[PDB]
Parts: sequence; structure tokens; C-alpha cells
Amino acid sequence: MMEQVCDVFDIYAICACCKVESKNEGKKNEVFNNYTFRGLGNKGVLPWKCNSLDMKYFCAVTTYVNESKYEKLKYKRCKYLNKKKLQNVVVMGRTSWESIPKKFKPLSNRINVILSRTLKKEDFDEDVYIINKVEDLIVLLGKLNYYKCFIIGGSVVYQEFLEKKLIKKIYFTRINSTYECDVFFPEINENEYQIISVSDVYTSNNTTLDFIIYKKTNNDDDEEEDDFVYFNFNKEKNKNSIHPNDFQIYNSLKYKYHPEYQYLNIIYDIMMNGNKQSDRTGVGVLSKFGYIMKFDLSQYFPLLTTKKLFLRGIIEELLWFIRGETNGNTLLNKNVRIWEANGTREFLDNRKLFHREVNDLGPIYGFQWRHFGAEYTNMYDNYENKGVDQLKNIINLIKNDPTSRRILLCAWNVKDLDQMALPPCHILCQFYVFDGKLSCIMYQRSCDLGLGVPFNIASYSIFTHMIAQVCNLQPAQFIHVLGNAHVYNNHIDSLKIQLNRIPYPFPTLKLNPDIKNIEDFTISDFTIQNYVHHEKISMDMAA
Amino acid sequence: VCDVFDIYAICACCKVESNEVFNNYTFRGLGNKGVLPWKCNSLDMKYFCAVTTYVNESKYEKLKYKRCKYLNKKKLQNVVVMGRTSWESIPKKFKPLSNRINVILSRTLKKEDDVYIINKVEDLIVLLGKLNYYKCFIIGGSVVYQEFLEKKLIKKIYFTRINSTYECDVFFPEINENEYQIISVSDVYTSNNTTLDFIIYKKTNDEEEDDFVYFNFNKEKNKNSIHPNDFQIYNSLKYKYHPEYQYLNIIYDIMMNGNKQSDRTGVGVLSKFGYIMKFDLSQYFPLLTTKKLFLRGIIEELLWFIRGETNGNTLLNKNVRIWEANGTREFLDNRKLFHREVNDLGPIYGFQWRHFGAEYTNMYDNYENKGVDQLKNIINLIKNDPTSRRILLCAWNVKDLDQMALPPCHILCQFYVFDGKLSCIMYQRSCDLGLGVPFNIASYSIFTHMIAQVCNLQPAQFIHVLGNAHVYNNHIDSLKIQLNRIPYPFPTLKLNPDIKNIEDFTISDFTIQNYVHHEKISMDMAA
Ligand SMILES: NC(=O)c1ccc[n+]([C@@H]2O[C@H](COP(=O)([O-])OP(=O)(O)OC[C@H]3O[C@@H](n4cnc5c(N)ncnc54)[C@H](OP(=O)(O)O)[C@@H]3O)[C@@H](O)[C@H]2O)c1
Ligand SMILES: NC(=O)c1ccc[n+]([C@@H]2O[C@H](COP(=O)([O-])OP(=O)(O)OC[C@H]3O[C@@H](n4cnc5c(N)ncnc54)[C@H](OP(=O)(O)O)[C@@H]3O)[C@@H](O)[C@H]2O)c1
Ligand SMILES: CCc1nc(N)nc(N)c1OCCCOc1cccc(-c2c(N)nc(N)nc2CC)c1
Ligand SMILES: CCc1nc(N)nc(N)c1OCCCOc1cccc(-c2c(N)nc(N)nc2CC)c1
Ligand SMILES: O=c1ccn([C@H]2C[C@H](O)[C@@H](COP(=O)(O)O)O2)c(=O)[nH]1
Ligand SMILES: O=c1ccn([C@H]2C[C@H](O)[C@@H](COP(=O)(O)O)O2)c(=O)[nH]1
Repeated sequence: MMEQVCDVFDIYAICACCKVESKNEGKKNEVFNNYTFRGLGNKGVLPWKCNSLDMKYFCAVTTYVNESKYEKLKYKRCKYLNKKKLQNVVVMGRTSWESIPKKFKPLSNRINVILSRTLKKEDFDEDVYIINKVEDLIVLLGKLNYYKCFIIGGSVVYQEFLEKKLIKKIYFTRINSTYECDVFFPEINENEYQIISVSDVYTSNNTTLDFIIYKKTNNDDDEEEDDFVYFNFNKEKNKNSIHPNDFQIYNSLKYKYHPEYQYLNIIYDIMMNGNKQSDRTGVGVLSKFGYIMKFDLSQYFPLLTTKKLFLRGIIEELLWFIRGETNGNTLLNKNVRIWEANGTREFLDNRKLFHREVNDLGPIYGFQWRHFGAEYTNMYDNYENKGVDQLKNIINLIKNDPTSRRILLCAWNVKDLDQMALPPCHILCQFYVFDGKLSCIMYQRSCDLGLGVPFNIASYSIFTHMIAQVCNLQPAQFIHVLGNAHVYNNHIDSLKIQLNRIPYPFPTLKLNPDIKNIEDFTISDFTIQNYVHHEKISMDMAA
Repeated sequence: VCDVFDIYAICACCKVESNEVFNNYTFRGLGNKGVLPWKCNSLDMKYFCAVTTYVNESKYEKLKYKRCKYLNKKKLQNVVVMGRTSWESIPKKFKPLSNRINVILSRTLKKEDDVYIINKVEDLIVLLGKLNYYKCFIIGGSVVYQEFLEKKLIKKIYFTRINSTYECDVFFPEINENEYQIISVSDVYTSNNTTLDFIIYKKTNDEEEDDFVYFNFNKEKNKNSIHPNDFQIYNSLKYKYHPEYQYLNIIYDIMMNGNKQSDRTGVGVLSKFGYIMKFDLSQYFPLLTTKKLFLRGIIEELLWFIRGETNGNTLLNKNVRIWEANGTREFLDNRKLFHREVNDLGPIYGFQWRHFGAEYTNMYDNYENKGVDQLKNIINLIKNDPTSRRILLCAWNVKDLDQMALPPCHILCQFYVFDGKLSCIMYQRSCDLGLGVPFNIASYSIFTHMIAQVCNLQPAQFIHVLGNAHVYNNHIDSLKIQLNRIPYPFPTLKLNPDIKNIEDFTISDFTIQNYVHHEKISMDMAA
């Protein structure tokens, strides 16, 4: 039918935006949305000054060319208008041109185009095209051999290319930190543009960042392809009549590379392919067996962004573990209620623990970490130098025998299981040290995907940081192994909502760096920075 | 001519009735007494039918183009070509093959017998350059296969390996290793009490694509000093769907991206941290086929675990030497086990499985009713409470580690029961990919079958979680050889079905059936 200019000439935009220093009274319960990342410039320069990784990405996108795709674009552009090395075109406003240092101008291996009224060709020494209107560019592009055209900057330039409907896609970097800005990327209208791809999350220059792609919405061997269909002759409701169109946003994305998809894909897999089972009572799960997720802790802190999580509780839990404590009153006195239901009279009685005091959780994690194999008595007992201090041992092995394949911390004490309020969900941690870097595998026997797993990921990632620091190492991977992986029936609706949210780039965890012993951390040694998240979800929508 | 008309072959072959050596020619049995040697195979039937009745519509516009430039010039469906003996071997209820354009080579019967007949081999060429066909499949006859392959005329062979032995009288001709090579290997399946897989022999010589490259902007351009050349077969394969590739891809991954580490006296390893393999025990027994493996020792070791034994002499007296090195005077002394009798392995697997938490004394003590019999407990859990998420058998007793000759490599098993089916995860802290892991897979697959059978369940998946996964430096050469071998269809395992208590298995209760493998490899090539 009819062909758009943005389509024929392959006009794209590429930008990087940070969060903006807009002061608000109560930065607890701050609303986040796509408009959160909108800061483009300050006093003529970049708000964050310099980001090596955003630069590298920018260079990669704007200089990438595929010579074999060219003749199809050539014919196409020629058809539209009736009619060595290939380069991309970069287009920028004069102000952006002048902010670039001389040593870097014109941009290497690219056709440089500058928009100006105040300056003409005679005002530039360099190999650049000077145009004075957007129409001039379109004329120029009909006359050039070039691969793609990128609009690289000036909010004035971005606004008018978007105003004029000349952008096919936006390559948009989300710099996950706050800086003083005076210039802003225009608000992308969600009826005009949808996010189709989200990259991995990275760290560079002391910020996390990721890269997203917005697309303009709907206004000598090939003989091997068929073999694929043959080898697939035995496949198959998928199994479960959850619905397709419920996950419209989830399924519309092409590249789902943000590490949060490791968790969100498992939900989807379980929902679509899970086995229907029933716990003791009449709950109510879909289940599967055996998954692995991996999170790169040197690049980000994997606190889920598709809903709001608070960490104070799980940090206090972790510190309680490290102290060796089994006293549930300690947590309740800090208003942490994680262990409360498992400490009641009724709960303990139903475990046949008739001689256990309320909130005495028995020889659980803390006790096993510090005193494995000692004879549990009560929560107030002084177990000094009894049983195996496996926490101190693993710290010693990591410091003194880093290549050991025996650095395991294990909570599953078979002799003690029946004395515990409940057997541990998190069975063991194994460590691995290469080149001054520490990775952790945690094996989980039982995994409530909806409510527990988001916190568990956070817990063990924090613990890996803690162990790395006191051992003088850098954290590398946290690797989460899931045994029995299940989604409660009563969570499904809430998880559907969640699956259709686009993740934000992850936050970062900072530890007070003065802490040199595992026993020395307190709650104020922990900071989650730049947590950007979708709204709080109640997993059970009961009322 | 082969690329020209888009001609293919499709066949199924089995092994022939009569150490012994295996190769591609092992699978050659085509027919017996004028029928299929195995009589009927439903999966192979389903595959043949899916291959010879499939068309994608928008693909014949490119071939009215391409083909009709060689001889020089209602619904779209495929062509199937056979011989007279093949045709009259098919029951008439099915003839002619539905949705397919049949063709028969014959000297004696003619045209007046919408079915087609041809006089000579080259009478196909001419008859094809007349018709409306998507793709063309030579579908049978030893003789028909034979003289077609001699005259070099097939684009791809679609070849079913029926992994069992039957009486034969006609054979597929030995495919010449230079004319055709395997490019693709399916999943392994069970159907009609045999395993089988599907291989493809090939004749020897949208805005989002750039978005992919952009998302890969920060990757390295491949860490390690093994070579590209050396894995030619491995890199030449398109579809690597045989479950043996779970293992082979891990070796490749470690070889190419492994971290260089050196442990004890500087042996040298390549290592990575955290993999998962999964094997469908209902479809096959995952005994590696790219080298020769033996099981008597690992089965004995398992039986010894189940009895709760920690006595190393019991295994040595049966010439199972797996634990020998860990039971010497010098090994024990270096562990500081100065007060431990030679070959007294301490409170290892068997002791933990049957007596977790008891006080270990020596390998000869009577421990009846001391400690937690986890093994009995997990069995009772599977029977009484299959949906429990606590069905774990754990050997890592933290209290006992120093007393053990060594800490266990296999930390735990966890079990999962759905719809009368049993799955097992085993977590392994330390994995010798070259020598240990192939036995480890086999061991825990056997254990899974045993536990399932005594519980009246069918085995489903064995799931192997690898922690510290490593390849010794001096296995590398051997593993390069191994990666270039194409897997055979897996064998099957049969247990004596009478045994319904975990403690009542003996060595003669276990039979590996239809094990087809490449030759033994010395992992260390050292002499
Ligand atoms: N973070 C990012 O992705 C990114 C990218 C680029 C720039 N920046 C930052 O953004 C700021 C620059 O943006 P900005 O909005 O101030 O300026 P800009 O868009 O770079 O430049 C505006 C100027 O370009 C010329 N111009 C623009 N549109 C034109 C048209 N249609 N016809 C003729 N001339 C035209 C005019 O030049 P004359 O005044 O000479 O007529 C105009 O004054 C700086 O802070 C820079 O650091 C950020
Ligand atoms: N994939 C499989 O497993 C598969 C598939 C199909 C069949 N089979 C089995 O294979 C067996 C049949 O194989 P087979 O080779 O013995 O018989 P065949 O190949 O089916 O038939 C051979 C006959 O085809 C005709 N023919 C062959 N070459 C010719 C030429 N150049 N010109 C003219 N006519 C020619 C001759 O028939 P006349 O001279 O009598 O006209 C010849 O006797 C059966 O046992 C069947 O069950 C197996
Ligand atoms: C190339 C810009 C530059 N280069 C060196 N070598 N030094 C500087 N100080 C510098 O900044 C001058 C501030 C003017 O801002 C621009 C100018 C052009 C492009 C982008 C730009 C973009 N359009 N999309 C993404 N994703 N990321 C970036 C930043 C790399 C920003
Ligand atoms: C339709 C064949 C048939 N069907 C029923 N139900 N009973 C029979 N006795 C029977 O004939 C048995 C005699 C010979 O069969 C043929 C005839 C042509 C092709 C193949 C054939 C093939 N080329 N490649 C594969 N991979 N697998 C098969 C077996 C399905 C077998
Ligand atoms: O940190 C935790 C604590 C609990 N659970 C969930 C998993 C199970 O749903 C339940 C434990 O019950 P069993 O699986 O042990 O029955 O608690 C988690 O996922 N993470
Ligand atoms: O069943 C086994 C037993 C041992 N190993 C290997 C892995 C290691 O190379 C070594 C174990 O000793 P440490 O990792 O604890 O040194 O033995 C296996 O792969 N499988």
C-alpha cells in the first residue's frame, strides 16, 4: 500500500537517559514508570560525564553495517523515489556537535550530519554535511550510499524527529542513577512506541545500566530448515489452560535478556507446563523439578523489579543465622515476622515438638552453621565450641585453600531434622574461587516461586557479597539451583500481572567496606542503591 | 543431478542376527521374509509419514524456477518411489500411500495396472521433470537403494536406527563415508520395546537481526587454546539433539571457556561452576556411546552402599577397585586417619544412608538400629507421601567429614513423584568430566530405576547438577577425539522385575541391553 519515510530510509534514534534529581517529599513510596529515565544533558554535557559501556554500545550500533543486507535496502529506496566501504549516517544538533571533543570529531567510520541555522558549511573545518532543515536530510539520504541513519542527539533534535514521525526504533540506554539535568528526552507515548527488547544489565563507571529498544507500533545452505520440522514430529492446551493473550506484553518481546527473565521464564514454564499437585491439606500448586538461574553480582544486585521487595527482614534473618541464633523472639523484637508462624504453640505441637518453647525454632540454620552435630538443647544455651563451626571453616578454606572443591556450607542435618520447626528449604551453599572472584551455588529443595524465591535470591546474593568481602575477594556469580519448583494456584493471577511488566535495570548492593569479619556486620552496613521497581503486588489477592 | 531435482531417501534399519566392533554399518537390516524385520514400529511409522507428507506451500515457487533449468524449459504434495517387491509387501488397505504421489520401478508390470510405473533408473529423472512435486523420497528396496546410491543421486538420507537385533535377509548398502556424512541426530526414543533414533546423512560438497548483534556488543571475540580444526565433525553438525550432547556440550564448554586452575602438585584442570543435565529414563538408558563403558563395578558399589557397608575389602574381594586408592595406609595417614584400619573407609555413603548420626566405630561393628536409616525413610516417603518436598537422601554429614576417607562427591539425591512417575536430582560438588561423570550418570540412573521399581513407580528423569565441573588437562586430547564421534542410540536397562525391596538386589538382577558404542578411549594417553 503506502511506505513511511522512517521505513524506507531506516531512520533510528539512539540516546541514553538517566534519572532526574526532581526533589520529592518522601522518597519512600516514589512512583516509577518509563518516564523515570528522561535525563539527557546538563549545562551542555552528559549528566554522568562519561560511561565507557554506553559509549562502547553507541559505537557498536552506530558503526555496525551489513554489506549483504544493503542491496535489498538500495533497491527499496530506489523504488520509493522512482529510480568503497558502506557506512551509517549519524545526525546531530549543532549544540551536541560542539559538546563533542575535537579528537573524537567527526565520528569515525560514520557519515556525520549536523543540523544548524546559525552555522553554515563555511563554519566547519571538518568532513561533515551541514543541513538547515529536516527535509534536507531526507533529500541527502536519497542521494547517499549508506546503511542506516541514526539520530544521535539533542533533545531539540529528538523531539522534532518524533513530532514528525520519522523514527522507526529508539535504542535507549537506561543509566540507572540520578544526576543534575537541564535537558530531557521527550515523553515517549506508549500508543506510538512499545518496548520490544531488553538487554542484559551491566555495571560501568559506578552505575548499573541496560539497553532497551522501542519499536514504532502498527499505526549456501537453507535446506536445513525443514529438518527442524521433522525432528519435531513428536511434540504436542500446552498442558495448562492458562491463556496466550493474557501474556500479551510478555510474548511481544523478541529479546528477553534482562536477568530478571531467568525468574520470569520459570514462572511462565511452570504455568504452561507444570504438574498439578496437592499438599497435605488441599493447596493447590503447579510444579516442576530442576532449574538453574545465574546472576552476575559483579554487574548488579538481582532484586526483582517487576514488584516491590523490602530487604530489612531478610538481612536481619541473615545476621540472625550468622550469630548462630535459633530464638524467634529476637526477630519479632525487630519486627521481623518471617519465622513467626513456625514458632507458635500449635505449629510446634503439630510437629510433635510438645517440649519445645514457643518461638524456639530448634537446631535450624544458625545452629547448623555454627554448631553442626552438637546436641541441641534450647534457644538460650551457650553452645561454645560444640559441633562444627562450618561457617568459620568455609571462610578459612576460601582464604587458605581457594581451589578446594569442598567449600560447602550445609543446613540439612539428617539427625536434627525432626527437632527443627521445619527442615531447611535452602540445603547447602557451595563456593568457587577463581582469579580473586567468588561464586556461590545454593541448592533449594523447595521453592515457592511467587513469594519465597524473590527473597531467597536476594538473601544468598547478599550472603555471597558478605563472604567475598571478609575473604578479600570480588563477588562473581550467584547460581540458584531449584529442586521442587512450584507456583501456588492462589498466586497465578498476580503472577500473570507480573509477567506483563517490563523489568527495570537492577539496583546495586553496597556493603560498609570496613567490615572484615563475618560476625561483624549490623543492619546499617547494607545499602540497596537505585532500586527502581513496579508497584507492590499482593500475591494472594484474598480480602 | 543430486541437488537438482530435490531427491531424498528415507529408511529404517536394525541390527543383524548371528569382543565385537560397532560402526554405522551395524544398522543395516532392512527386511525379512518380504516384510519389516521388527514387524511394526509406531514411532518410525509416525516419522516416515510426517517426513513424506509435509510441504510448506511458499517453497515450490523457488523450484519451478530452479529445476526446470536443468532439462531446460489440485493440492501440492510429495513423491514416494519404490520397487515391485516393496510395493507388494505393503497391505492393500494402505496402498497407495495417502496424500503422496506413488511411483514403482518395474521390468515386468506396465502402466495399465492415479498410480505410476517406470522402466529404468533414468525413467524417474524424465518422469520427475513432468510432475507437480514439493520433494521426492526414495522409500524402499535394498536393490532400489543400492543402484541409486552407486550413481550418486540423493540430497539427504533420512535414516532410522532401530536399536535391536532381528532376523534379516535383505540389507541396506554400506553408505560410503566420503559420499555422505551425518549432519544431524535426533533425541532418543523408546517405541515397541526398542530404542531408536533418527539421523540425517547429507551429500558432501524482519527487523530484529541487527538487534541481535547489538545485544552482543560486549562479548569477547573465545578463552582457550584447544583448536577449531580438531572438532570438525562436532562443529559440522546442525541439530545436536541426541541426549549424549548434554555431556559432550559440557566438555566443549569447559574446553573453550574453562578457567585454568591447578590443584594438587599442579596437575592442571579446566573448570567451570554449575551445569545441569537431564535424562529421560523412560525413553533410554544414558550409558555414553562415544566410548566404551563398563558397569559391573558401579553396580557392586551401589549394592555395597545399600547394605550400609564401609568395608573396602568387600569391593576389592570382588575386584571393584574404585575405592582402593582411598583406603591405603598412606592415604589414610595423609587424611590424619592414623587410627583407621587399611581399607576402613570410615562413615561414608553406606553408613550415612543407613545410620546417619550414629557414632562410627570401625567397619566391622554391628550398627542395627543406630542412627537415621534415611534410605528406608525416603522409600517410605515416596510410598506414603509422594508429593513431599522433603524426599532427600544426603551423604554430606558435616560432623563425620574428617572421619571419612574422603567427603562424598555426590552430596544428595532429591526425589519427585508425579502421576506414578519418579524423578531424581543428584547434586555433585566435584565432577571429573573425563573419567568420573560418565560413571556417575550411569550409577544414579540405575539407582533411580531401583528406587522406582521398589516403590511401584516408573522412572522419569535423572537430573544431574554439577557444581565444580572440571576437565583434567591431560584428558583434553582424548576428549577432542571423543567429541568428534557421533553418538549411537542409547541402550536400555532391565531390572529383574521380581525384586521389590531395595535390599534384595544382587548383581544378576541387572542387564544392559543393546549397548552400541565406539571403541574404548584411554582418557590419559600415557605410557
Ligand atoms: N544523553 C544523550 O543521549 C545525548 C545525546 C546528544 C546530546 N546530549 C546532550 O543534550 C544537550 C544538547 O541538546 P539540545 O536540545 O540543547 O540541542 P541539540 O538538539 O543538540 O541542538 C539544537 C540546535 O541544533 C540545530 N537544529 C536543531 N534542529 C534543527 C532543524 N530542524 N533545522 C535546523 N537546525 C536545527 C539548531 O542549531 P543552531 O542553534 O546553530 O541553529 C539548534 O539550536 C547537551 O546537554 C548534550 O550533552 C545528550
Ligand atoms: N525402510 C525400510 O526398512 C524398508 C522400506 C521398504 C521396503 N523394505 C523391505 O525391503 C524388502 C524389499 O527390498 P528388495 O531390494 O529385495 O526389493 P525392492 O528393491 O523393493 O524391489 C526390487 C525390484 O524392483 C525392480 N527394479 C529394481 N531395479 C530396477 C531397474 N534398474 N529397472 C527396472 N526395474 C527395477 C525389479 O522388479 P521386477 O523386475 O520384478 O519388475 C526388482 O526385482 C522387503 O523385505 C521390504 O519389507 C524396507
Ligand atoms: C559522542 C559523545 C562524546 N564522545 C566522547 N568521546 N566524549 C564526550 N565527552 C562525548 O560527550 C559529549 C556530550 C554530547 O552527547 C552525546 C553526543 C553524541 C551521542 C551521544 C549518545 C547517544 N546519542 N546515545 C547513547 N546511547 N549514548 C551517547 C553518549 C555516548 C551523546
Ligand atoms: C506402509 C508399510 C506397512 N504398514 C503396515 N501397517 N503394515 C505393513 N506390513 C507395512 O509394510 C511392511 C513392508 C515394507 O514397508 C515399508 C514400505 C515403504 C517404506 C517403509 C519405511 C521407510 N521407507 N522408512 C522408514 N523410516 N520406515 C519405514 C517403515 C514404516 C516401509
Ligand atoms: O525462604 C523460604 C522459605 C519458605 N519457602 C517455602 C517453600 C515451600 O512452599 C514452603 C516450605 O514447605 P515444605 O516444602 O518444606 O513443605 O516454604 C521458600 O520458598 N523460601
Ligand atoms: O564418583 C566420582 C568420584 C570422584 N570424582 C572425581 C571428581 C574429582 O576430580 C575427585 C574428587 O576429589 P576432591 O574434588 O574432593 O579432591 O574425584 C567423580 O567425578 N566421580
